Amino acid sequence: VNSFSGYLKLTDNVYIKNADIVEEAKKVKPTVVVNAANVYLKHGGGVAGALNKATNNAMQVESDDYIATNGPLKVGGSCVLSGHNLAKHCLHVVGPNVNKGEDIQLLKSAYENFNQHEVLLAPLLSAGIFGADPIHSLRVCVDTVRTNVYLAVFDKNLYDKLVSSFL
Ligand SMILES: O=C(c1cn[nH]c(=O)c1)N1CC[C@@](CF)(C(=O)O)C1
Repeated sequence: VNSFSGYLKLTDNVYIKNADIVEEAKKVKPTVVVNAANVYLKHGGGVAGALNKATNNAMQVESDDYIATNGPLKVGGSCVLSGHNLAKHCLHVVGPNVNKGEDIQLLKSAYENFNQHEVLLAPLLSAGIFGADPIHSLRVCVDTVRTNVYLAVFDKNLYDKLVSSFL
């Protein structure tokens, strides 16, 4: 038993809700919140900008130190950093950004990072400003992640489309 509430169960291990991931994280304090990161951990917009804003820019400060030490992430890769006031940990995961021409097949590699964590609150990778089809992203998620994932979808309209079209 865990503290996630109001989720629709899609599969044995994948759950989905129309929610703002920032507010969801603030209430649940999950062990892991996933950020839709880029390789530079520049949290300007989308989910990343919103999560970082909710940390009063502490996520960005920590991220800049991480990059200065380690260099950029790989597309499809991840790193674990602090969850600040939102979660114990933040798993920064880099999905491919279609608006940069990145290979969509890397989306499966990105979701594989979730399997290193037993339970996660997450957005749909490569959705939103990353330019992928959220329905494809949901399919890859279900077919790749084996751990328990609670997906927050900010847009009510997209949420309804994702549920109604789910196979
Ligand atoms: O991750 C986010 C997000 C969350 N909060 N603020 C943001 O700008 C972006 N996504 C993924 C797809 C999205 C709609 F395009 C949705 O979830 O409905 C937005």
